[PDB]
Amino acid sequence: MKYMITSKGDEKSDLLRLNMIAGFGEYDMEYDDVEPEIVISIGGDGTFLSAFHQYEERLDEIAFIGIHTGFYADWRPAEADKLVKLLAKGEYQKVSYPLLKTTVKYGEATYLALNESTVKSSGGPFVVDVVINDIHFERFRGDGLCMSTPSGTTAYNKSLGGALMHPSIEAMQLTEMASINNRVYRTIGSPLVFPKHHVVSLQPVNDKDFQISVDHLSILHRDVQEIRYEVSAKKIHFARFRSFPFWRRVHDSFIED
Amino acid sequence: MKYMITSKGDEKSDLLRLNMIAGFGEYDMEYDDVEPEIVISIGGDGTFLSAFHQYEERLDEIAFIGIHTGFYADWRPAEADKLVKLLAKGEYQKVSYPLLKTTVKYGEATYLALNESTVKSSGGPFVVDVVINDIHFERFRGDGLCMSTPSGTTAYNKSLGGALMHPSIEAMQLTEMASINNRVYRTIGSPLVFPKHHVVSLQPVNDKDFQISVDHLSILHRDVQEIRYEVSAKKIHFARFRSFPFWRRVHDSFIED
Amino acid sequence: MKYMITSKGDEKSDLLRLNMIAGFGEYDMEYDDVEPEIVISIGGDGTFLSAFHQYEERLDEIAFIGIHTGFYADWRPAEADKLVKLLAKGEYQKVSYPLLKTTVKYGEATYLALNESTVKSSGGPFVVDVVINDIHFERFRGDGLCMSTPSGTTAYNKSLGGALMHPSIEAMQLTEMASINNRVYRTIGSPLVFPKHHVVSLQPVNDKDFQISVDHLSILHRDVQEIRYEVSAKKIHFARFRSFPFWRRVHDSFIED
Amino acid sequence: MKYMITSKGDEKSDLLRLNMIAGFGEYDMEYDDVEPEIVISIGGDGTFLSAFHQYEERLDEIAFIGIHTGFYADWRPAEADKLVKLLAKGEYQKVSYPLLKTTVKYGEATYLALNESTVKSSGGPFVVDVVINDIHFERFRGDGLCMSTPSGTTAYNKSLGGALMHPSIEAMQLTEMASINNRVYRTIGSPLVFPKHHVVSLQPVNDKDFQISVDHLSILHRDVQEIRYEVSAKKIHFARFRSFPFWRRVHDSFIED
Ligand SMILES: Nc1ncnc2c1ncn2[C@@H]1O[C@H](CNCCC#Cc2nc3c(N)ncnc3n2[C@@H]2O[C@H](CO)[C@@H](O)[C@H]2O)[C@@H](O)[C@H]1O
Ligand SMILES: Nc1ncnc2c1ncn2[C@@H]1O[C@H](CNCCC#Cc2nc3c(N)ncnc3n2[C@@H]2O[C@H](CO)[C@@H](O)[C@H]2O)[C@@H](O)[C@H]1O
Ligand SMILES: Nc1ncnc2c1ncn2[C@@H]1O[C@H](CNCCC#Cc2nc3c(N)ncnc3n2[C@@H]2O[C@H](CO)[C@@H](O)[C@H]2O)[C@@H](O)[C@H]1O
Ligand SMILES: Nc1ncnc2c1ncn2[C@@H]1O[C@H](CNCCC#Cc2nc3c(N)ncnc3n2[C@@H]2O[C@H](CO)[C@@H](O)[C@H]2O)[C@@H](O)[C@H]1O
Repeated sequence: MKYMITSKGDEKSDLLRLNMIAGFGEYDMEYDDVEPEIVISIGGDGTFLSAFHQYEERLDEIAFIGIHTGFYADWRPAEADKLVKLLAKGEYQKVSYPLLKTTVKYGEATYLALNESTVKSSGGPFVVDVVINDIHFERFRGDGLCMSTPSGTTAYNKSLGGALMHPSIEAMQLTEMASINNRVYRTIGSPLVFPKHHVVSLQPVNDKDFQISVDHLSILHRDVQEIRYEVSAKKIHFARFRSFPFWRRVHDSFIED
Repeated sequence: MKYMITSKGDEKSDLLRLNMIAGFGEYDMEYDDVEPEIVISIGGDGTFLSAFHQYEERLDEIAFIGIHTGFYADWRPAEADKLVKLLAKGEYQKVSYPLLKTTVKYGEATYLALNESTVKSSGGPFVVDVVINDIHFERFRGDGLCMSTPSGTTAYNKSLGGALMHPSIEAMQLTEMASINNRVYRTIGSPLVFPKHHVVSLQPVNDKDFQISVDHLSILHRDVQEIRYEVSAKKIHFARFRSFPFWRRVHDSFIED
Repeated sequence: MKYMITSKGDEKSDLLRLNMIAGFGEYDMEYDDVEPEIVISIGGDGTFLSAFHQYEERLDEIAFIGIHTGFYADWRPAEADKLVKLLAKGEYQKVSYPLLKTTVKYGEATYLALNESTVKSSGGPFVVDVVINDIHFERFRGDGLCMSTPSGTTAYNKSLGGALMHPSIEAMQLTEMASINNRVYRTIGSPLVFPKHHVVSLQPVNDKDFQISVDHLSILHRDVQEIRYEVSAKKIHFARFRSFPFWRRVHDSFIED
Repeated sequence: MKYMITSKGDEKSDLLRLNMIAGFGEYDMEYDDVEPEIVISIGGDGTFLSAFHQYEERLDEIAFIGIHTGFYADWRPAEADKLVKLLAKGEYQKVSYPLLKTTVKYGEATYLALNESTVKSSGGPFVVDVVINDIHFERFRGDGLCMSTPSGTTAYNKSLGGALMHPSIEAMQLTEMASINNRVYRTIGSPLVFPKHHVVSLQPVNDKDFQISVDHLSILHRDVQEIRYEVSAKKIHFARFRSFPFWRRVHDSFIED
């Protein structure tokens, strides 16, 4: 079928990409980086993220495969030829992970996150009111906030004390970054896990400029009126050719491998 | 309909229970603590837990209401007469929360938890292997482990650094109690959120005696071979007469009220 | 004696400053903001920090007093006239708190911190090697690091999970900011408390530009070769007119007041 | 000089102890387990703790050496003969670490801790008032409290989120065990580091029976009126024959070795 391969850019990944394309030339596989049905990422998780955002507008028409040269990449380089044959056969199972939708309104722009989306200030102190489903939950003071996807809970979310979360759970998790808690300032302190259809809105208090990140992209937004977080209706689809449970790759990435 | 009322036992709750029974006598309400269709709890969360476990074998035939004299109790004492009329009218919406199933096998006994279930040792050091869906995830060394329900995430789970979790998410959360992490001993460190159909099994390493708790009940189990945690097929049903969102009562219980 | 008063700049603090100067005019007190022996700060902790850094080169010749209009400010506005008389009498006890010395070398500039000093990157990822007394302790990957004074442990340090620390202990505390811990990346995770004469050196790995903060001042340093942290030989002296223990003001600021 | 050797009891440590005694027989070394001037511990940290408590009443007359068969034990088994010669020469430097004093009053018994001392309840809920230097600081509700020595900060204290602490700092650290924090219950949350001459007193609220631990010893105390924690006037003396900094053995025990 139609496919393309992205590369980390280093010498090891470029030649591995060339060898796979040559192997695909022995099958009925058409290279097409405009409308690929399979997107193969050769590199680290950052390479996989760049591949996801490159084709973030054809998610319901693409299955992703990562090659580790790696949390999202679940294929070793020595298994590259076996992946070529299995991918050429065309018999695989489709696994879908939830995504996070971020909406920024001024006085709007929407983004899509596979890992997480964070909010910080433009230099000054970070103060926002957290509104959950039109209900004011807290006034947050600290460094920032992090809204994570299920697969992203093992990333930035994990470093902030968040809980690890199985991707079969369509939900999002919010965690704090060095929150201020005293006699007057008070936040929940604990990570919050929100289901679908729940909308978390961050509203400015004084400063209206925020440094907002979506995965590896970070932009300084000015004159912000609202940042809306909610579980996206879009999902990322993975092409899986063998059993690799989520808790097993969590074990291999943090326990031992 | 059929109903019963349990009381904290103090003077304030006993007379409040008597006044509600007298008010129910003015309607077509039959008191029956054997097969009640409505179980009213008058007291704290501990009183509500005792009421839940008293009728834990007729959950699919009971709706619970708590009166705060209180996380589960969402009614003030001054609103008691209004609750009598609304309950007498019989028009309310049913809200269901997930529960936790605990299975203990020797060389079996099953329990049901509304808050959480924890495992500790019988005095010696606590060492168990954590097996997730027949896959060995880690070997835990520390004080103990806590498997929490969604509504219980704000209880013992919250004190252990766990994430707060909306009850619409049918799942369970596991957290650590003073885990040992060094060059040789290593655990995930982070809370784990497990969906339905996922089974978490704790298996002994040396000592086989464990102090196991289910909500307020704590028993010393001897010659233990396996402790199995999984989201229960049973659910607790609440009788709700007005909108009281989960994040609002989280706000009222921890932020301000 | 010689003295000066700094103000938060708002209407409440400016007129309070004018009333105290008029009260000092009834005594043998000479106003001198060039060589003051007493520096009175009227405002919040930020106002107190600005006053400290304004006279950070005459610390061994100045005693500080804060008026809360407030962790460092231990005087209420209604007690202003009583403070004028006691300060005019000249009989008070001197209390000294340790300070933090920060040295930045390029390819040097030194700073003095009353609260803490933090290091972040200039946009890219933050990776430094932590060298304790010429011994490589760890390679840190995350958001940043925070080296705090004893009195600053209740500030930014507290939000990062650090321990609260009595100012009689001449030492400094280092805490992590969202550290990365997996199979390959590994840090100590725990706050580190260093005594006097211990030198903690942060050395760059790839990027050499860092956003370094000292209390409220934050500057982007370029071509950095080493950031050295150590307990300063300089100490800040407070003028205390009544018993106000450190744990009592910790209680009043976080427990209840 | 006078000396004795304790053993872990296993086959590896017993024969190693026999070989060292035979090597000591070639020098002017008298074995005496009643009044030894050098106490050699062969085993783990638990073996070292048992050796410390065995001679806890002659600390100012004993230097300790640990052999790892190990945080306190800073000698490898293959270096045993070199230790025999150096110990026989008698030229070594003395390193002293602070200790923790625990006093329990009823309606008194004192203990000495090298690692830490913890308080839990006898089954019921744990509620105590924390009084720092005759000043009520907080009312603690949770699982328990842990008062640690500087060298013990890397032990139980580290698992509870406490800060690591250099032993040159004569002080003690208190940490919480699953503290309850809501709208009504509120604790400091953060670890507390207390200098010398500071007394921390835990006073009962309802239940007066507590399970108190001192290192590996744990006893159920009944009718308790006060538990007093303070830095002990006694210190443990180590016999050091080579440079092994505290942060280096922290690195070797948690980072890599
Ligand atoms: N202070 C901090 N602590 C921790 N992470 C921080 C962080 N600040 C930022 N981030 C992460 O940086 C990413 C920016 N692009 C980096 C590419 C990536 C990635 C990634 N995804 C996952 C995942 N889904 N599950 C588990 N591990 C994952 N990783 C690994 O995290 C490490 C990051 O280099 C590498 O090992 C990665 O393989 C962002 O999306 C934030 O998630
Ligand atoms: N060390 C610790 N820290 C924190 N909790 C611990 C704890 N050790 C034990 N437990 C809890 O004790 C319960 C034993 N019966 C107590 C009755 C109860 C309850 C309860 N349920 C919830 C809930 N679902 N959401 C939010 N708050 C809740 N509460 C409040 O928690 C406080 C407990 O007294 C009271 O305010 C309760 O109202 C157990 O089930 C453990 O959950
Ligand atoms: N993410 C975060 N979380 C927590 N603190 C952060 C933070 N980021 C930055 N900072 C602090 O900001 C200060 C920058 N100038 C603010 C003026 C100040 C102050 C101050 N000193 C102390 C103290 N010594 N003990 C206890 N409370 C203190 N406070 C209070 O902390 C609150 C800060 O507004 C106010 O209540 C202050 O009264 C810096 O020095 C960082 O210490
Ligand atoms: N839940 C928990 N988490 C963590 N520690 C807990 C714990 N509950 C209890 N304890 C510790 O158990 C000790 C009871 N006797 C065990 C013998 C011992 C020891 C010891 N001392 C230190 C030290 N000074 N610095 C760094 N590591 C140390 N170790 C290591 O800690 C591990 C304990 O087996 C072993 O690796 C030991 O080598 C007690 O004193 C509590 O300190």
